[PDB]
Amino acid sequence: STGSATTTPIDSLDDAYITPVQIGTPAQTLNLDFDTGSSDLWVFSSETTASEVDGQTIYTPSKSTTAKLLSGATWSISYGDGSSSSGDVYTDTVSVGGLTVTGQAVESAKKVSSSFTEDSTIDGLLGLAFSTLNTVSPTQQKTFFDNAKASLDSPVFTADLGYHAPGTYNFGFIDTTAYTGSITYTAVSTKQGFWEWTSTGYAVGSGTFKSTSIDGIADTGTTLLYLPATVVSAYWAQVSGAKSSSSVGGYVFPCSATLPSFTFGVGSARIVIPGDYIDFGPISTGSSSCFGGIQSSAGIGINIFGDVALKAAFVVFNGATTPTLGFASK
Ligand SMILES: NCc1ccc(C(F)(F)F)cc1
Repeated sequence: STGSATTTPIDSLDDAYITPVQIGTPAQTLNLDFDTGSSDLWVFSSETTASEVDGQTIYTPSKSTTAKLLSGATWSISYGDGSSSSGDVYTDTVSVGGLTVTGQAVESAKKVSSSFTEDSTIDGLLGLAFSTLNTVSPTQQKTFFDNAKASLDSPVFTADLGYHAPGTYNFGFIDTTAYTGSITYTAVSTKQGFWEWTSTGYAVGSGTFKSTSIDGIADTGTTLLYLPATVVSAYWAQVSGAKSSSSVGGYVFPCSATLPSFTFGVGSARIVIPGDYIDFGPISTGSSSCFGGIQSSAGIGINIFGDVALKAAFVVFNGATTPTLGFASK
């Protein structure tokens, strides 16, 4: 079997991407943020604290003939940005673009932090990292991908994110019409539960490529590209007037600038991120200071190949017994 669903940016900056997911019987369609950096499928629901719901579509397990309470199970998660959510768990039928998993753990939110409440477009998250990161206690649960894997034609999913445009998540197959050239595959470490790999280097604009190992994760659930301070300083030093601002929380640059591209290595292959992908617009409405799409990973403890990097490529998340990541230009 296979699945194919369209993913759409939530706003004019590609702050996050939402993909429709059918849950329960009859179907309840929720727009979830597919996140390769976490492993919990959680939704806003009829159990979410009323004051923490602002325009989201909620899952109501009582209206689903296939919903079953996963007795005694709870979940609690905190993300890298400081956001968090927690609640209880149901099992129900979940379909993504025609691909169905029966008995999938659907984590119902009882509480969500302010960032989730304020994002009216995001009805929940669908985790796609390794199931070892799942927060369900006392019985850890599998991701939608882990549960579907044995039914898939190929044990893979692909992310093809758009730049200010819709894109696609495919499960179980590689769409050979969605990329140019060949897909370069690279080794993955599952030791920290992420799609963790090692980039072979970088170039800034038309500069010479620097061969250097950069360990990091392929994370669809992170907006920006977070790399070592040395790399990030080298990039921003090419933009007149750019600087790191502690009051803003990162590198900013004059909105009047035309940004250089950023190239990252995948083995002997190269993925070029166009300069326009690195512009996140004014820091505040009407400001002439713009926020950079390449930021330092210094306070994080891990480099993150977020949407800024992933949307420049067709990306294969290969969940075979030896997991790998594939990158192709498009
Ligand atoms: N990295 C996971 C994640 C996804 C979305 C959000 C936000 F912005 F919607 F709250 C925060 C964190």
